[PDB]
Amino acid sequence: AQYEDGKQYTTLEKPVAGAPQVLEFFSFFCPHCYQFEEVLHISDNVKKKLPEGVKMTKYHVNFMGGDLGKDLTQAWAVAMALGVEDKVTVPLFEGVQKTQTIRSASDIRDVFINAGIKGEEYDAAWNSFVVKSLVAQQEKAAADVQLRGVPAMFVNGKYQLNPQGMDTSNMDVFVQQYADTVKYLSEK
Amino acid sequence: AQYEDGKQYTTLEKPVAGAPQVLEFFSFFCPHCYQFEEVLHISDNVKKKLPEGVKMTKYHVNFMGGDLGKDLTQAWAVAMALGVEDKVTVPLFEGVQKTQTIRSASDIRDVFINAGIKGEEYDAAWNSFVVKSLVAQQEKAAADVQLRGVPAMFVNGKYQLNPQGMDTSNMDVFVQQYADTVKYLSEK
Repeated sequence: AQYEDGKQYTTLEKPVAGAPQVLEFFSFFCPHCYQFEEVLHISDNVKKKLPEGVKMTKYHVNFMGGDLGKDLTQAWAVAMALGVEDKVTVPLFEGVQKTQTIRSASDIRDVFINAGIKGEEYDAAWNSFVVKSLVAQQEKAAADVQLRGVPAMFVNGKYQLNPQGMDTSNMDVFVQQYADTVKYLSEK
Repeated sequence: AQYEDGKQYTTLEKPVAGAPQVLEFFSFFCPHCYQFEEVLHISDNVKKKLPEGVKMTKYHVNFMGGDLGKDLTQAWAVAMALGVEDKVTVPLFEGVQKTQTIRSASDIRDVFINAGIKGEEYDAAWNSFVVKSLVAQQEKAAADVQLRGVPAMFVNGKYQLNPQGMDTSNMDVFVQQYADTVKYLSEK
């Protein structure tokens, strides 16, 4: 409905150049990101309200989970390259945070194999040039907006969402407000 | 020379007389504290490696979260007086960091009642002087060590763990390295 800069969103002094239309950052170690995905379905609700020709991009960050977070960023690149994001997102969140079955990189491989991906294919993707590019692209994107925390969502590389300034008293209302704000800004 | 001052631990320039053997400080607002607790299980692992008769004390701090921060230090004192720590640690961490449904002192009270503590029993403890002394004790302890950040762990009032000098590629190895250092310092 009604939008106020500094309230439901903020503006970047340095508006990132070829930033994706809608860009989301997260970490598999991030508790609130897990809430966003499994309970609220923030990305799905945003997607439903996005106008024609607006795509969403989701990137993983290295700054949580120490050395393992970096491997998770590479595994996220593999998921995108193989297009199995929807098959592995929740299993990876659960593996790191719930069942705690992911304690090293080898455990990540097992999640993919369990989803029906051949190990040879995973290993080849992992060491691919497409994947090294995706990894660098992800790290660059985070650098560009000087990201310091997750979850985070940016629109046109110009605006940053601010759930802090949104009505969180009712979660169904909150989710729609977040989606409407993304829509409002994308057409701005 | 396998364990060095400045490496896996630091020696207090001002030792603390009568300080608990193993003293840990945390905050429900602190992110690495959520990691340390819910994913790494640092306390449990450290506990599993201590000699007999070596007791562990965990205290909450005031310096994060402002108003709610102090309310949580009082709530922790209530958990300690009632002996329900294991019942509320997880929902408090999740309430504050994952769902972000903990916004006032009544929200904290809801977690306890949901955990099985009777309202009358919680309210009585909340207002007690026993809880007041427990709050003072936590504050005095942070002051004795000039605590400026969390998570933190001190041994024999003389040393402070320094997890910065340990590999994080494997969580299990990190956890055992941390636990072995504590054991070492406790018998040092």
